[PDB]
Amino acid sequence: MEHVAFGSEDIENTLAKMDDGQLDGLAFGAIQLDGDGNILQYNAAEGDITGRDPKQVIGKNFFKDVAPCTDSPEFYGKFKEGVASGNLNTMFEYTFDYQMTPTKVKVHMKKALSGDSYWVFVKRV
Repeated sequence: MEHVAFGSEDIENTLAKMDDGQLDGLAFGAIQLDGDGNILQYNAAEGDITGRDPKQVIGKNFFKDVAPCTDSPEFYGKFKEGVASGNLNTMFEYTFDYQMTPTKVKVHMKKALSGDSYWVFVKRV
């Protein structure tokens, strides 16, 4: 698999080199979002946690379409304050419960080395 630890201080440098294929070798869920929350990349481990098919959710809006349970001040609110600011680095526990067995996760959101893109990293707790 691809050798990077969840929560590493330089994760955004490591992931800058990865295409879709390599992203699927990570030990944790990874989603790349634009500044509006649209999904640009979604890896296999994320699909394993949530049941979503990665190919199919690319292009959908994470907050409006895919993950309405995250449309709250505690998740989306943190994201949109990060985008507006141009900096984002926060880690918190959350429960994902939309059309799925409720599943408790650790979430890490971090601004990418790109441009106007943002990472959401997910693992089970």
